Amino acid sequence: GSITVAVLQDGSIIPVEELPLEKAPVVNILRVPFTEGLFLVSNRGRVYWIAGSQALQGSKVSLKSREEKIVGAFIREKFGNRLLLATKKGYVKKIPLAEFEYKAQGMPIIKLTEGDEVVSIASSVDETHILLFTKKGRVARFSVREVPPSTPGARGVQGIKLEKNDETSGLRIWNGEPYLLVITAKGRVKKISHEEIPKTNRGVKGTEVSGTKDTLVDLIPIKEEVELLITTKNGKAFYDKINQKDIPLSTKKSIPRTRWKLEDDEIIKVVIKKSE
Repeated sequence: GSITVAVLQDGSIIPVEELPLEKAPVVNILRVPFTEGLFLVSNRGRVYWIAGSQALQGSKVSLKSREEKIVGAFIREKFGNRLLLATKKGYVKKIPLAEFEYKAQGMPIIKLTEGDEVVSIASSVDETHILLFTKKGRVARFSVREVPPSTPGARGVQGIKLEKNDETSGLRIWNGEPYLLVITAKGRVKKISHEEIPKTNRGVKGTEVSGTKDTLVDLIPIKEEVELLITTKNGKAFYDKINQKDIPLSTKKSIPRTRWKLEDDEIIKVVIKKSE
């Protein structure tokens, strides 16, 4: 069979209908078949995994480091053969799953420079662009081939040159989609053409797109319609369906408008659940 679980930032894995009132924020919600592997990647670049009904009924992975938190989760058998990691300081690494899958709990898969941490992960897709974006709204866009595949001990490569006081927020794969949805932490959104962001080599300063001082939390490619799971600092996890027609076309200069009314709450993760 299968069980649908929430994965939380503290390494908890809990059936979604059994989430308690007091909890760490949600990272993802996944329907996990009992025969498949659920993988968690932390901000320290460490990998954890569980499988089977007993574990899915309730678990908490034993993190290896003080202040470690989970920054992504995926089902192996529903993921690509290469993993991308993005770091706070603007590094990006590409590593085949075969290098680390189903090995010791807590295995490190990226050498992190001083003060750095993994902020996000993605399933790599060949012949696409990486969009690597910052809290203050800069986006570097470059071919996925500029990040060579490597083995666990590698650092990866500099994807974006950060201005002082900025940090990398996340990474997305772009594969032909006409538009991007800019999503800010306070629930504001705008739709822009992908052409607003020129493709360059890696390591550039990037193009300003957010149009606000509010933190840029994601940049969602869209062709006609996406469905998104959105999670927040105060413990929400909600689902929304967005057709590109229902958002006016705005440019990289436009101020994003409120879509989700979240008061003192903030969005921390967006997960693409459907895209057509």
